[PDB]
Amino acid sequence: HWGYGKHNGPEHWHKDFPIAKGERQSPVDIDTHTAKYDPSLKPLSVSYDQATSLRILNNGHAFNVEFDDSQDKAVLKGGPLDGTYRLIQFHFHWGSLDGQGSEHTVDKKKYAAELHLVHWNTKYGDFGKAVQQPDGLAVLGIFLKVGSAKPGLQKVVDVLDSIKTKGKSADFTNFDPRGLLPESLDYWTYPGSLTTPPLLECVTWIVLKEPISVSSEQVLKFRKLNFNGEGEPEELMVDNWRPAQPLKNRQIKASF
Ligand SMILES: NS(=O)(=O)c1ccc(C(=O)N2CCC(c3ccccc3)CC2)cc1
Ligand SMILES: [Zn+2]
Repeated sequence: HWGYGKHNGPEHWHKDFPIAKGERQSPVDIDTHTAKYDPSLKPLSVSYDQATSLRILNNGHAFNVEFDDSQDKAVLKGGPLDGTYRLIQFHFHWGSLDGQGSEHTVDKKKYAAELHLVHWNTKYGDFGKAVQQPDGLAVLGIFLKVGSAKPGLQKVVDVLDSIKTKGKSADFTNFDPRGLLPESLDYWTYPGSLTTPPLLECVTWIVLKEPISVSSEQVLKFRKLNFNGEGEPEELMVDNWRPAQPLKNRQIKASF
């Protein structure tokens, strides 16, 4: 199946998932000078005070911190969105080196990693039905640069030992996602897709202008994870990012 290796990586995905060459694929390069300020964009509304994390999972491509999305406990609204989107999970994409790792790029600049807080439009009933809709998902992207440590991320870093290989999971309750946010909520927004197969074009991307900083130690831990399952040859989980795709007939809007 698909992955990020030289033989099953992004350049191969189109064979099993032809939408890979679609009209609204993600990620994309964010040309800051070409993005247009849209004064009609409402302020983003992040309501995570009632968030309920349940567990963390190594799925073989990245690791997901899942939340209870059976109720409106942690929602995203406002901004370019119409309606209420529930947070279902967040994960990251990172590189083998600090100079790479993010999926989106800013004026071609690559960050060491990128956080994706995934939400689905409640009007669609569940995540599965939502990914089948043009406005089914809202993914909040947050760039990570290496510098000072991000205190709110350490709980995540310290649990990675428990889910080193594909398929492992561990309880991860009472984790507060608000600790992963930058001070500013200024953002860029554009219509796109999931950045991994099936690459469905069901995402409204909201990428924050301000990156958060994490320490070299924190990111190093990410790089000790495995793509493989226990008892299989060790393949470090690194560079699990898709490169920038053609913007085509789309325009990136800025909230600032
Ligand atoms: N990187 S990202 O764009 O943020 C992103 C976000 C979420 C997922 C994700 O969970 N998968 C697995 C489940 C699959 C699916 C679920 C239900 C019905 C059909 C398909 C969609 C993709 C992948 C990439
Ligand atoms: Zn992602």
